[PDB]
Amino acid sequence: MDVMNRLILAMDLMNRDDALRVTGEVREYIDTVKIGYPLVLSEGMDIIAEFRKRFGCRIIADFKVADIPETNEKICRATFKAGADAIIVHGFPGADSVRACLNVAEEMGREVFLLTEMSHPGAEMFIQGAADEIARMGVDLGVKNYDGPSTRPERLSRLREIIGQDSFLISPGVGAQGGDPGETLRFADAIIVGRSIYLADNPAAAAAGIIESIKDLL
Amino acid sequence: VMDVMNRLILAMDLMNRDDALRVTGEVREYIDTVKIGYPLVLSEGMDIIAEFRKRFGCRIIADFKVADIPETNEKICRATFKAGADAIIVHGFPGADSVRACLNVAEEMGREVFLLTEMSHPGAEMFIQGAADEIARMGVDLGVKNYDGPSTRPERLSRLREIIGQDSFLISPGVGAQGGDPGETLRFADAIIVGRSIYLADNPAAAAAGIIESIKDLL
Ligand SMILES: O=c1cc(O)n([C@@H]2O[C@H](COP(=O)(O)O)[C@@H](O)[C@H]2O)c(=O)[nH]1
Ligand SMILES: O=c1cc(O)n([C@@H]2O[C@H](COP(=O)(O)O)[C@@H](O)[C@H]2O)c(=O)[nH]1
Repeated sequence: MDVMNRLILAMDLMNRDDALRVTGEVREYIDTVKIGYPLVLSEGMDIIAEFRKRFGCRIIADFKVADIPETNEKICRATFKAGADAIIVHGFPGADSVRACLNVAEEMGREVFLLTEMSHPGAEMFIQGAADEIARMGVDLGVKNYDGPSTRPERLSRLREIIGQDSFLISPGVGAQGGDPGETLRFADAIIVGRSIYLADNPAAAAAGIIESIKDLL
Repeated sequence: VMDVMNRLILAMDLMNRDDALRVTGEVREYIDTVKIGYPLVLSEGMDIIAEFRKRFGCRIIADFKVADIPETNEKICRATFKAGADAIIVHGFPGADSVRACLNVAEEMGREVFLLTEMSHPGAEMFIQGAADEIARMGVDLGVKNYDGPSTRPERLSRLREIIGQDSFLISPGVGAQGGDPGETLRFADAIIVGRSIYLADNPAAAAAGIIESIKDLL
């Protein structure tokens, strides 16, 4: 997956007008947008096609899929029908739940990203202790795309170690949550940035600035 | 606690508005509480909640298995309650701050949170099972009053009931299609959740009536 400027926009505004305007303002800097439930539950799944029509960006559906296999399959089908290129799935519910998502993705020509450790403080309670095992489970299942935390670079490095250099790794928690763009890109293929861009006075200048700070990383 | 008619909640996971409305309408005399999840919402929009309230006046539990960071959890809960959901189902495994975020929105908006502590499928044994007692205890410490736990593992469901106490409200899926028994589950749960056994039946009303007949002495 070739992500322009190694930068994925987390578009978590909850108003169609604002989301479209802000994404338009930063379009020259990105070609990959992560759309999650804040926007989808506010404006509907049709917003995905709207983004493809307006921006011709790739779309990652950040739906944190975390149900039983039967329901996961249905969620993946609905999501890919809406035009998402990829979907983010939790590993904590186990291998069968992940495999259900991999099956649908294969059937519809899409990608699954496995979320192995999360970036927020609460992740330390239960997820962190399972995270290495979840990553190994991903490897066992043939997962090639992973998602891990900018806010703990040593944990992100470990994730990279487990999955190897051939796997693709994206990482949220940059900016607002305290993660550093350049340090994160030591390990991740691409950084995910939400509030630092979409809540900025000037989103375009915010994106431009981030990219300036990592310019020697590409 | 919510007064669930016949201790039976419909898991409406059909993905077509026409079929979902037909089936729900057919069992309305037996069930006043409907669990709507992402299969239906991602297919038909959040306005499906509005349509169910307009058509049936049923209580709506939004089964969104909320499992994000606190800031995103807050946004999801706000959007969900804005749409008319009475309650939302939240994962505990992302930790206390993520759960608290949902509780805070529910409190502000006058709605309810159900904490999912453990799951019914085989994969739940890998990571969730080992954390479940602590996730449940965390819920109690946070003041969670409503819980969601698996019918397919009676011993686990019993332990969850112990942890949360008799005053807490507990709903339980995995009845029917996944092998859980209605009566046995209601030893511990306040209400059972049933999806496929009802919504894939040739006569969903007869399927619901049959389940209720089997637990008649427990009503
Ligand atoms: O561990 C994780 C996994 C996520 O998907 N996310 C998501 O990544 C984005 C982070 O956005 P922000 O840059 O505003 O903090 C949000 O959409 C959040 O839901 C995260 O923050 N931490
Ligand atoms: O542990 C759990 C938690 C759930 O929410 N569920 C949900 O409960 C319902 C079970 O439906 P069914 O009766 O068709 O097996 C589905 O909506 C599923 O997503 C579950 O099966 N197991």
